[PDB]
Amino acid sequence: EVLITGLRTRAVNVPLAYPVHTAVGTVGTAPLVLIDLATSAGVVGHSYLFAYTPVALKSLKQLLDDMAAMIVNEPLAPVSLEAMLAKRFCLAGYTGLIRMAAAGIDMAAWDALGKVHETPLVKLLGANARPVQAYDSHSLDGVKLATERAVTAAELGFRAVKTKIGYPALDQDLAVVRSIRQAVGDDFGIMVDYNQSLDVPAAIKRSQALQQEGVTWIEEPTLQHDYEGHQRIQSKLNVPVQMGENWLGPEEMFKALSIGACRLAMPDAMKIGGVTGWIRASALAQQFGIPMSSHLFQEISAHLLAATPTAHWLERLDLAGSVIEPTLTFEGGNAVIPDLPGVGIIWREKEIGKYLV
Amino acid sequence: EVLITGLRTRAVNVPLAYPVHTAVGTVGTAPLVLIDLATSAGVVGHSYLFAYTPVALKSLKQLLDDMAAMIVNEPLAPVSLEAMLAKRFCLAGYTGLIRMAAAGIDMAAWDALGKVHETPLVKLLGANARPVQAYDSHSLDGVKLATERAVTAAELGFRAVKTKIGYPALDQDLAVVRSIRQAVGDDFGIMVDYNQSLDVPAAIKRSQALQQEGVTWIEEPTLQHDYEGHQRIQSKLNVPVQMGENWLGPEEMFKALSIGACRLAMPDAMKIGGVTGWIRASALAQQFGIPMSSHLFQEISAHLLAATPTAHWLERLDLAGSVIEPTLTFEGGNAVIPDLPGVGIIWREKEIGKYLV
Amino acid sequence: EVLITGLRTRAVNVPLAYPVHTAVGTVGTAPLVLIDLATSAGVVGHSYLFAYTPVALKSLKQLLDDMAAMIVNEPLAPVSLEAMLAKRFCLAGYTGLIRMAAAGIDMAAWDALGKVHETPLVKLLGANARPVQAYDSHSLDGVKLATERAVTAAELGFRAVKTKIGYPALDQDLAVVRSIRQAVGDDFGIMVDYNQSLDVPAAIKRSQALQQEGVTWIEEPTLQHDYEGHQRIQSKLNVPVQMGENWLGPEEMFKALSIGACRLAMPDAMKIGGVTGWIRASALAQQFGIPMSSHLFQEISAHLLAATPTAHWLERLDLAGSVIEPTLTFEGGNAVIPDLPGVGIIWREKEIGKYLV
Amino acid sequence: EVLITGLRTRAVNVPLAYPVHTAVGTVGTAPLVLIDLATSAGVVGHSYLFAYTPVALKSLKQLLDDMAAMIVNEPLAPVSLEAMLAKRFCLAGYTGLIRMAAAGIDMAAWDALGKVHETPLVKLLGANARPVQAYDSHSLDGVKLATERAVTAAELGFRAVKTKIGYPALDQDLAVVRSIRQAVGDDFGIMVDYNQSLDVPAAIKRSQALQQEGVTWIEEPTLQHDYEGHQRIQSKLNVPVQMGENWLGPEEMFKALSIGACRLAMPDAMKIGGVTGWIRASALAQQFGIPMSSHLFQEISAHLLAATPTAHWLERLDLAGSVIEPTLTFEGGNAVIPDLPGVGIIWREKEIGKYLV
Amino acid sequence: EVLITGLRTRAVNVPLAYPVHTAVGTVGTAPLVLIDLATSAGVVGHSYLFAYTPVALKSLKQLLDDMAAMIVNEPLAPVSLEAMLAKRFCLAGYTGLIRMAAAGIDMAAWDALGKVHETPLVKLLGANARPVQAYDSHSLDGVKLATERAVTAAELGFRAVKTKIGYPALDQDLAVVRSIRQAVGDDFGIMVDYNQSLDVPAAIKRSQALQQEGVTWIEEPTLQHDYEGHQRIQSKLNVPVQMGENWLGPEEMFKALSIGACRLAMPDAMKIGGVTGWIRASALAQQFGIPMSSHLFQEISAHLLAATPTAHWLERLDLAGSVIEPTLTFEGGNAVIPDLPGVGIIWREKEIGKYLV
Ligand SMILES: O=C([O-])C(O)C(=O)[O-]
Ligand SMILES: O=C([O-])C(O)C(=O)[O-]
Ligand SMILES: O=C([O-])C(O)C(=O)[O-]
Ligand SMILES: O=C([O-])C(O)C(=O)[O-]
Ligand SMILES: O=C([O-])C(O)C(=O)[O-]
Ligand SMILES: [Mg+2]
Ligand SMILES: [Mg+2]
Ligand SMILES: [Mg+2]
Ligand SMILES: [Mg+2]
Ligand SMILES: [Mg+2]
Repeated sequence: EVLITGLRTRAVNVPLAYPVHTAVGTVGTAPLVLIDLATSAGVVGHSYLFAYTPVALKSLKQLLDDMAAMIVNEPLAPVSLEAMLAKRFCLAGYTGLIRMAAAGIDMAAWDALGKVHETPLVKLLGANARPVQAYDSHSLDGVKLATERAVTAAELGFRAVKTKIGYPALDQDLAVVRSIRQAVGDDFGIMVDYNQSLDVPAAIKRSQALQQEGVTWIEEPTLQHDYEGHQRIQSKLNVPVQMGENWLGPEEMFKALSIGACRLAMPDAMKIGGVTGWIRASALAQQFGIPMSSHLFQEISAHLLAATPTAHWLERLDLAGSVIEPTLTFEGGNAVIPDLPGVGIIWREKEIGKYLV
Repeated sequence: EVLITGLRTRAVNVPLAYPVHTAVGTVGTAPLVLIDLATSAGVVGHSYLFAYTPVALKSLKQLLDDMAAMIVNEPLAPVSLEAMLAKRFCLAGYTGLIRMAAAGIDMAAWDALGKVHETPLVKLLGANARPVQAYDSHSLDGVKLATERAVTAAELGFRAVKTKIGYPALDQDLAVVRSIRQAVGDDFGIMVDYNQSLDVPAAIKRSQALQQEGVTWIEEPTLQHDYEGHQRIQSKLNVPVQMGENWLGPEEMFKALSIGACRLAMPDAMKIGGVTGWIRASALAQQFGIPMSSHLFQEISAHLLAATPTAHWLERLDLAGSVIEPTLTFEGGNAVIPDLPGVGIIWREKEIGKYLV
Repeated sequence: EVLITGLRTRAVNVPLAYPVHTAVGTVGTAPLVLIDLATSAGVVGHSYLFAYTPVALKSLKQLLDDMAAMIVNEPLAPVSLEAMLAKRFCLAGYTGLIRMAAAGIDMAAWDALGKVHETPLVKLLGANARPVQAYDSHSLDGVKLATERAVTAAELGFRAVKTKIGYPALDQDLAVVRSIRQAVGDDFGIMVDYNQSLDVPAAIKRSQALQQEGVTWIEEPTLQHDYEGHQRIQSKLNVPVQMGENWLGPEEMFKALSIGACRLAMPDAMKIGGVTGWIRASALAQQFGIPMSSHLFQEISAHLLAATPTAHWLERLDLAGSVIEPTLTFEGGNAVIPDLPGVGIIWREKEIGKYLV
Repeated sequence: EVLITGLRTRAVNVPLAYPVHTAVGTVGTAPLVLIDLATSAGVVGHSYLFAYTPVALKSLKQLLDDMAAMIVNEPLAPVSLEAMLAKRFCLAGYTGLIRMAAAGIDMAAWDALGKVHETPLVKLLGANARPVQAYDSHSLDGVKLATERAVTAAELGFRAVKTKIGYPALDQDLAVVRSIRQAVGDDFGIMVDYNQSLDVPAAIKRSQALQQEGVTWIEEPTLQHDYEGHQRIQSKLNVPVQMGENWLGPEEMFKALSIGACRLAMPDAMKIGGVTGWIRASALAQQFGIPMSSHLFQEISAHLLAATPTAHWLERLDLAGSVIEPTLTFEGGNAVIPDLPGVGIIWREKEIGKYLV
Repeated sequence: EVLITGLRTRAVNVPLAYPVHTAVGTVGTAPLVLIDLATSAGVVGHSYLFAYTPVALKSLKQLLDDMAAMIVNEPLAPVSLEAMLAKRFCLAGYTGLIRMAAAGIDMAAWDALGKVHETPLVKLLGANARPVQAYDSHSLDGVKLATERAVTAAELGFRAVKTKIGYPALDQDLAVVRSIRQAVGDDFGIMVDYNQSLDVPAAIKRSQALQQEGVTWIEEPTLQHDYEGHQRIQSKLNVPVQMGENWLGPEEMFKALSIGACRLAMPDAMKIGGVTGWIRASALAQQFGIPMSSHLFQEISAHLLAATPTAHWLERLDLAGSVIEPTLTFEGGNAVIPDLPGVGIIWREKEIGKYLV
């Protein structure tokens, strides 16, 4: 009985705090698609998608625009909407850009549903808000900048940071981790992210060296789809292998956990299938005994982690801060959900116009 | 913010329409614990528990009354409440009667949350109401009564019935199924339930003979906890093995599905862990590719199945109709969710007094 | 040395000979993206993509146009180009629409390389042209039309047809297959396609009944990504399960074959990763002992199957005949590769204008 | 339409730089069979076989001579030729000397096909030439000569060397590795090769000792056909076990990788089945996540590795330098493919006459 | 002490009684290498090899002649000689033609050792002579000839025959088996041989149809090296899959039995590694519970089967009768070992001259 009455998309290329350098390439600004889902109840649901590369940005906006035909005049019932989209895209492939688009709709539909009920999303999911520990996510920064960023994060109350590694030599990876460690002390988390950049033997060699140094987890050591390879790496380590940012739907998470690819998981709220997909992922992580963190999407992930039985860490990487009001706050390194209906995303309407593509 | 302010229980032994004879003993009236969860918002959540045998009825009410103090003044946040109860009962064993008591609290809490938002439970879960196909659940009735009840059900619009089997002779099981089939035709479901009454070899022999007759599924052929034995029985059959009414929590479901015990599942809304546990179960059934039906608890199961990705059948077995208003209806053999906030359970307050233990 | 100098795409919605009705919806005209790859040698490579639904058509063209800048000035070396694209799209997700776009580039690049060498693609791959047996692919046509089309195909020299099944009743599936079989005899192939429309238990029941009738294979009985479910269905059948049209890349094929999902494979030249991906797939099918057929893309698949060690059947389903010259012919039910350089695709330039979106 | 018009073989015993001592025996000169495949296009394909021991040299030449009857007047289509030979030798056993002969034909046929198209082989395979890192392959040289050969290699720009080990005592293996390491520094690869000389327990003991020293890989620790044994050794190591030089066809590689025998592979261009076999192997190594190096045959392996998705190292061991012009060069320790049609093998016709058998 | 003093080989192409037509080509006369092993005790060991195709005949003789120098002056100790040859050929590959050559040496060495001790080979192995049941091995003969030969064999006292199948149509396979069965009755063995001619799905379909007819075993349904495929075929059958004639060494047998490829085995005395290899094989067949028959080599196989714990059938297919005296006899369908020292092979010296290549 509340119906969707409109879908609007805006493509933007927005400025970050610091360019996200990785072992496989740099992201400087962020290409986002901002989504507004109008309803018969007046309220408007807000979400956004991350396109990764500007090469996919227009394509992703166009796909969503064409997908409006499937959702306008449908009831605002995200679980029912998701089943419908899965069926309509059965042939095309309910994965990749299509799935990402479907997840943007889901996230905006749950924001609207929270607004219909004048309640924060975390409460609509049946949970209480609580503070959620966050790590500050950095990049392939070199020794000097990595160490500076770590010090600043520790000063702000974060109890962990993540750096991106996969320099040409193992010794360069180790020099960065060692430098951070000396600056932040032993009682501090140092997560490291390979961004898929190693083959299995190289990953075993580098990871056993990092384990000796002392790191909190080793993220995506090899090609993301190679769950068997991740299992073989994890088999040679005490430190946990972390992955999951690239899982497209809970069905891909299921395949990975079924063969023991990793001891930690970190679904992406977009790629996993939005709120609907996230809650399903949550249930899998619980049964498989996997502590579950987030990947990007810090605004909605604060809510979702509060409803996740094995919640572990929130990834602080603020891609959309230039266009979303800072209603999510951090106190003592913990994310603090705002007391606002739905997700608590309010657009900075005058800023968005600066960045439209 | 909205808080639980009180808990009241009433233990009743209520009359059914027809004693539930099984191969392992018969349930002639139903022992129930009726639950009222008061809240700071003025609304009262309603749920009930089934104690199976009167021997466990007073014990279950006593347990719930002694749990009032742990939930009074807690937020009405069913997911957060479930986590607290799991932790409190870590030592005692969060299973059996304790888990059943937790599930009754969960179901009444979700009823109350629907009421707080003035919305049916199905919509609060993010799904649309839809009619759900139901089968009429009968008992170890003999050829004459079994065939009469089947015809009556078909007359009323049901497209399937379940009968309880496990007579002293296989020939008797087959005689009942044949006489039903003659009276209802080939385009009709006949589910059969062994209620754990056979050892593995006996189950293989009886089930392959039933399979030749044409039945829709074979339910609980052996001891419910023996997942490996259910796997061995399934390995010898084309017809699906059905089980799950006795899983205490989604963790037991996960263990059974992980070894291939069955090709169908039917969780019990109480034993699975209420709404919270059911939603977890539904995620598991989706990933493992298992069509998921309900067991008893028809009032809440109509809502839950509408939010279940692999929803299969609703079991119609009306245990509580003597004390709950008939707001759930059946049309054309489909359950129709009432348009009422929460679950739509309203007590028949003048009838309850008759049945107090 | 030979370089790509440009990329042009045209999005069309083209008329078929007969709408493709499936159990999960119907494809009434075909949305295609036509690709022209210009090179420094003067020759132009041609390929096309199938977008399945018009909803994805503009998005796919947009994506390819935004990929021009990454391939312009690169060498015309399809293997090296594929590696570059895999790396560039590591973060976004090298799957779904992105992977499909990469595959269209690959197919046009191999067409261009054949042209550079003035040699049919089959010979450039190191194989001899040979006729390849083809089946004529029909749709959810009903008893009358299905039987007519089967007779017509048999009259024309085809030795097999495929029909789409998954009618509301199993009896209807069986009625269609029986009426075909009566019209064509026992010495004729009848493949059947469920287009992912059944859950595992339903697929076991329907498939064992079809198996009694005599069918050649059962294609995509359940959700395409559910390899474990396809294994469970295959485990109950003598007839081969066929799948693979929905594998995105050889890595998905490898996962499916590694767990015994099917006893036949049919990769899609676009989803498998073009020629580059097809040749990989062919190596896998050889080792796993899986006879390998094609899915759509008949123009290029005739070349590719001639270089496939376990080549089985070519699927005749002419999606692009309204815009491509009929240089591929069929004689005695066998596809005959034209003696033209590259793939032998030549555009009907005056027809394309009619169908532009 | 280009046909094979002749096959010529020449058996030679040619001089090496240094005798190849192994733990299982010494190779001084090299017994080779030189193969010329004449064609209707005028061009002549060149390849060679390595016979390992002079005991097999005449046999291998005679077999090829008798195999001429199967290939003369056939089309120059290596993939089609390979399928034909596999069928004709189905009964005899398409392995061993037979398979080696078939691979010599394949390698010469692809050289001819490159020549027909006036293009280097790497380009005909769809890839770009790039430099490929090479290690210099030495022998069971003792401490003094091993150290001298390593120093000379490092001076020439090689970044790794391989020594052959399996001296009577483990301490002798370790003394050689230690001496090299001191001479070349920590940032240098030291590969070691056992040449099948240890049983599994001895291999676990010696390899864990070598791992402590620091080596790059441990090659063929036990009997080559014992894939289970290799798996058991690899299970006790962090350092990768390398094998594959003895795989006769991709089918043997498949069997080894299916059970986890090794974390690195190094097919032999002859034994694996030539170019055709190599490309199939390439596809397997990619899926199984195995970095893939070459074994001998440096001339063609430079081409092949440039088309191998998981390319790792080229083995520099110049068996045929006395009879093939040095068109393959090494710059900075990288092999540099010559810009010549086909493989770039040109016979030293006046030298061949010195070495004929 | 007793030493080998010389080796002589003669390559012959000998006439059979009836060309051996198979689904994969036909063997019209037999190419054999006849072996004479001279010793310091005055006695000469005799054996022969089968080269399958004349293409390999000269190569095999050449190889053996070039192996004379490695065995001359070695002790006549077949086990110690086999170990030496395995080590010498470690690099070349102790398989295929090389392994076959080693096996001919082994068989002639055991013949010589029987002669040294003046005792039949069976007694030297520690067993008693006994008659061994034999089947008469026929070819792809057609309904008329197949049925004639079956009757002739039954008339002579054989209790089973083998026919070669794999005609273009399954109906033809079935027509041949039915016409045999009609002519010989139900109390008679009909073995069928596919000679590797079918892919796995084709083999499942053909074999289940043959199984309905009643056959004794199904031999080599698919590619001989594909043990996993033979397992998949066996998994669908009640009738036993038979294989093993193509195992090169007991190590290949071990790999096949380890994965459940077959429920019967039939090693070839030459390919399995002669007497030495056969005795190893017999130990494996015993442990794995596999009834073990012979393949060709009837003269020596009668001795070997008498020492085989799970001895099943001797294959009567007399390849060498044109050049070996008929000292092996058949009575009542059983092979009778002659009372002669060693194997009982005596050359027809005046006939050999007729058949020299
Ligand atoms: O931050 C991450 O974990 C990831 O590497 C990303 O940047 O998308
Ligand atoms: O619980 C029951 O009464 C029975 O086992 C059922 O399935 O309905
Ligand atoms: O894609 C299709 O239209 C169908 O599934 C087929 O197999 O042809
Ligand atoms: O060099 C090698 O890797 C191998 O041992 C050989 O010499 O053939
Ligand atoms: O080798 C053969 O001729 C045949 O395969 C047999 O079993 O006899
Ligand atoms: Mg990451
Ligand atoms: Mg029951
Ligand atoms: Mg299909
Ligand atoms: Mg080596
Ligand atoms: Mg045979």
